[PDB]
Amino acid sequence: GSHMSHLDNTMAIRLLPLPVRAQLCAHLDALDVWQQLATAVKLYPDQVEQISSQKQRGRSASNEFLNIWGGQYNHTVQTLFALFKKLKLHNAMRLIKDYVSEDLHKYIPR
Repeated sequence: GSHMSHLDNTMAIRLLPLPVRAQLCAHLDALDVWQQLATAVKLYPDQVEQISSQKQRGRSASNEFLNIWGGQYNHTVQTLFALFKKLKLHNAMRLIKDYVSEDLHKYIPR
């Protein structure tokens, strides 16, 4: 699954407040699965280097990741949703649900 014809339109990541995204990046950082994100969307190893080195300085790899995948190529929170579905991170989902379309109102508990 890679093609969807983009039959949907969500708020561009560029709009997503960075200071807010830091909450999720920090969270997933503890899971130590940052590499499962970059590779999941297929990225050049040259870009991964910039992230790895940054993490060495008490930082979050996910933070830098978003700065690249969400600033140079631009995207939407839509694709980000189905992304977490990889490791079945129900937590990460509800973490950034108030930012996606209301069409998500179905899986949410109660």
